Amino acid sequence: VNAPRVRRSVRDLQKRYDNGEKKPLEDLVRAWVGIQALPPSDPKSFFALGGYHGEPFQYRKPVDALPQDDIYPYWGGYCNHGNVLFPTWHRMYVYKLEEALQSIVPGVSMPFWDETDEYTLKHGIPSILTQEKFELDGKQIDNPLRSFVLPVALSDRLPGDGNIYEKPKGYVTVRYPLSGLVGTPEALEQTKIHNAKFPLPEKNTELLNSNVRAWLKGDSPTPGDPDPTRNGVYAKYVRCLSAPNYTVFSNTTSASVWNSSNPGLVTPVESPHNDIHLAVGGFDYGGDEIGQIAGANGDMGENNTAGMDPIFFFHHCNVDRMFWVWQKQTGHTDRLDIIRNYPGTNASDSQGPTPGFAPGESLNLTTPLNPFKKASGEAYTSEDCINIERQLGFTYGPGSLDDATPELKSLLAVPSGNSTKKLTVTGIDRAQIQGSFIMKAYASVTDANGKTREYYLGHKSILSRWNVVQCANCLTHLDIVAHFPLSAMPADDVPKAKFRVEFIHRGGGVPSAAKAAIDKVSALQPKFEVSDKL
Amino acid sequence: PRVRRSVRDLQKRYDNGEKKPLEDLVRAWVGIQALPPSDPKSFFALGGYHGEPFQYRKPVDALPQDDIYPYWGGYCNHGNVLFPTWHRMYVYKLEEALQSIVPGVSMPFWDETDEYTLKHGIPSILTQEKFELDGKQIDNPLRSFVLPVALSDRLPGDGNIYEKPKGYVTVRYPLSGLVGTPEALEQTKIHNAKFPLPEKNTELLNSNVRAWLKGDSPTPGDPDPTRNGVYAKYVRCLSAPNYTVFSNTTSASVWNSSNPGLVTPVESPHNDIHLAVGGFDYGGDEIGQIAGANGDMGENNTAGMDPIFFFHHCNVDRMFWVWQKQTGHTDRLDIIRNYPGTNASDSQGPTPGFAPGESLNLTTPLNPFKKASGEAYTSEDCINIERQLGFTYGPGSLDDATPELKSLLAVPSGNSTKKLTVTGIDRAQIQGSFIMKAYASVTDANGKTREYYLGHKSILSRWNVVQCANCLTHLDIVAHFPLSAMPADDVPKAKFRVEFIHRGGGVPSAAKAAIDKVSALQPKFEVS
Ligand SMILES: [Cu+2]
Ligand SMILES: [Cu+2]
Ligand SMILES: [Cu+2]
Ligand SMILES: [Cu+2]
Ligand SMILES: [O]
Ligand SMILES: [O]
Repeated sequence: VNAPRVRRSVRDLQKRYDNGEKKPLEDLVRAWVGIQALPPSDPKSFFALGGYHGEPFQYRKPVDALPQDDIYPYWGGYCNHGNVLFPTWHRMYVYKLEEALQSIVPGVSMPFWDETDEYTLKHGIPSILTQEKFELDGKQIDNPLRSFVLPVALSDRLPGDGNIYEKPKGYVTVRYPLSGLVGTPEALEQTKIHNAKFPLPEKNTELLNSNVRAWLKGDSPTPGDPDPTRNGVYAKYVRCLSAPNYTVFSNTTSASVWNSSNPGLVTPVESPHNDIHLAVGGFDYGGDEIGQIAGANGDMGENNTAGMDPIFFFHHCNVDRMFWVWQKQTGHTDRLDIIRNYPGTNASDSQGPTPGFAPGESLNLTTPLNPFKKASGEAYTSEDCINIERQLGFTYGPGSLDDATPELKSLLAVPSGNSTKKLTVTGIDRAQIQGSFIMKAYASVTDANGKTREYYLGHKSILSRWNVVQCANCLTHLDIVAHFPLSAMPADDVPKAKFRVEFIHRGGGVPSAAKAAIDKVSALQPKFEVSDKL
Repeated sequence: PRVRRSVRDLQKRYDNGEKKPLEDLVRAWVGIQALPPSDPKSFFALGGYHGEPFQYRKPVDALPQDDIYPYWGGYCNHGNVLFPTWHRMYVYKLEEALQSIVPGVSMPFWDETDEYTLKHGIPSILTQEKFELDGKQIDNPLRSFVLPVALSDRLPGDGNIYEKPKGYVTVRYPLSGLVGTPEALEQTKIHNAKFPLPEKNTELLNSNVRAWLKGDSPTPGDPDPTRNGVYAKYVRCLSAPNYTVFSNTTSASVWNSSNPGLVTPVESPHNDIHLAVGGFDYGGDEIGQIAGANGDMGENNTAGMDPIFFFHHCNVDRMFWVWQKQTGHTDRLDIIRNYPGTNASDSQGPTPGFAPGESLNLTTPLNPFKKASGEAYTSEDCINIERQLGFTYGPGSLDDATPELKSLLAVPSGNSTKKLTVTGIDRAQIQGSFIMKAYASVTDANGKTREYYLGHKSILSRWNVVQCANCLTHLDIVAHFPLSAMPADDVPKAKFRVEFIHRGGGVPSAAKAAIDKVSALQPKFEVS
């Protein structure tokens, strides 16, 4: 009805400030200072809001206690992942934090970190999100956006017990290349050793910016034009805008099954999203190695405490913008549909049921997006946030990838004579894993002379969670199934290829769980299968 | 019939030229500490049997606060009639491992009540840093033990106060060894920085051990054990009327609520020594409520990992043998059926393989100890140590009842023969061992006031890791104290009080709540 508020690019707000129009950036900072200073029992404090995502958890004590053959994974946070509520839940999450910012500074808008604009590709994260200080009211302050100090502890307050979920009062959030897993003596010990290697704030920010550029590129970042390859996060965000329906656009579970039953490759918005979390939250895009431990256990790297890092919301505002662009480019600004009973539409899927959900329960456009409530006191659903302009009163200003162009079509195109086929990787066995991990796929072909060529087929980011489990035997058993284009390779070379996957993982984040990560990830033989041509 | 001797005796003999006894003892201890953790004669396995590493009952651990009950994941029996005979077997079984290394070797006893200990504390051979074996300097294996593997539940993502890393060294008063959470380790680091010198620490410990034995601050001349010290309590225990109440604190407590006078079970002074070596200052209630020196011996969790546990328990067995001799129970023991102390639910709760409500008797198996035939040992197998186990106790303190020992426990002419019962401390939460000290003040109409110390009670207990806020063990505290220190006409004027020394929840985040509860307690006082 009324003209939408305009969510704008954070980079654009910083440029306006750089040139003397400071009010916009100052309002945003002032709002963030205000929500960070509200008491933690207030539903609009940053601590409460960040706490909605993951920890502090609610538990299912009778489930935690089940034996190995009976137990099933569940999520003690409210956030929806690996399921069709991913986009809409996070839409409301961002909106709800924005309602909180507005309680400090009326009519302020939550901007977006435009992750795929020219600035980010060439320089990484805008410095307003990383810098130490800000000038507000002619006083220097700590930048509330670089990190957040916990006002109370994340703790289950169980007598005698400490675990890797737990984080003390005064804990400050960290990003790559630092670690902040501290709830057991060994985690804390490993964190202190790891962080001793990275003592200089300015160098740390350079490393982070450079990691973000490499992830976006899909290779080590070149000076000049940025040149995104077809494997990077840039390409993956472009791909997601072509996902053919909301179900497979929405989440990794739906997309995986779609990719096993349809020709070609769809990419859910959740995928490139996952990448940004891992880059910012402690995974080096890295390279060609057999395997690697990501010891930077940053808050953004797992779902447990990512919501306590302010950058979570700048990122997720960009993910919401991509969701809105997909709605516009595909005709879904006013309606969504979900394939009934498709993988991704069950509470049991992926992370498992959120508080108050039961195993087997169906997720649909009617499902409560807990804990978000309308003025009525009634639970928001997906049906309430399809159209951000008509139902929520805001829109997205201009930014990268608004428009389907020819330049973008071709970046996704199979070069002529290169393979149109896809690789399916299944090491369906084990999956007894602690924290997030990356799968990187390679093909090597040895010609007649004995000269080996390596083809990099791409990455897959599994954004997961830290786990505390009551039996030494069963953590949470999972199908490894991953698809990769073979478009990096000449079509006729596919039959001569020897495939491998490099896992990059947390390896427990500890020294008592790094002897079943060198020798149990190395005693896992993936199966590889190659489809028909298109 | 092999003889077990005073270790002070073996040490005198060493300093006078005769070294093979002490050298054989040390060699055997080096031997069993060097065996691998998976060998059931390794010291790690043997110390493991007592307490941690635990076997759990996960369905019980998940019970709600109204349904949960305490149980013990170690094999040791405590607060029940198998306390004396289970520990008898336990020491015997560690002697067998020592014999694995050095055939025919005998496990001595720390004679806690000899003249040396009253005046100088622990024999230095148990505290010395170093020892001469085969004209080489080795680390003294009796001083402490280094864990060859972690005490760990090996639960991914979890760490609790039960857990101690590989390379952990055992510690005594005045040091703390609770390290399984970041909080406990940090407090341990801060507490231990207050006690940085090993020589001073050894002095502090010897002085606390003397003060416990005496029952007041140690005097520099002759020892002068009061009626309230651990000396007196060991003496009182040799008069226990029957095995049932000799054997454990649950039986003796109900006996003392139901009969005139006071009995002392051998488990009681035994608890005293644990807390003395394991972190409690006898004088601690002049300073504060919290005993921060969380040493292995001070709780049942890891006490068995500290070598001195076996020298002490060798003396506890001695006292049980002596009680047997002096009361003619060398060959037969009796259990009052269904008396408190005869149930697996009593005190620490059931050991592995026992069920709530299950009876305990002389046929009950003393797990995990098994004969050459693979059959489980029972209390029937170990009543006469000479006849069935093949060893005796050499001479040492207290083995004869005498006029001097009778006049120590006896009420000064004109003093009260009555007794004080302290209760009204219903449903307290247990985290670690604690001590009660009772006092009386009397004020005349003219306004003069005298102060009386009535004595102490040591509750040897455990660390507890729970799955809910209010899911700790609950305990009714009941404690009985003699009134012998008071003149009889002051008793009706008296105002009684108790002081507690406790662990404060084990960690700083649990301390203020613990202190508030204890300070709030309004105990009831009852005079017989
Ligand atoms: Cu999320
Ligand atoms: Cu996210
Ligand atoms: Cu014991
Ligand atoms: Cu003991
Ligand atoms: O997320
Ligand atoms: O004990």
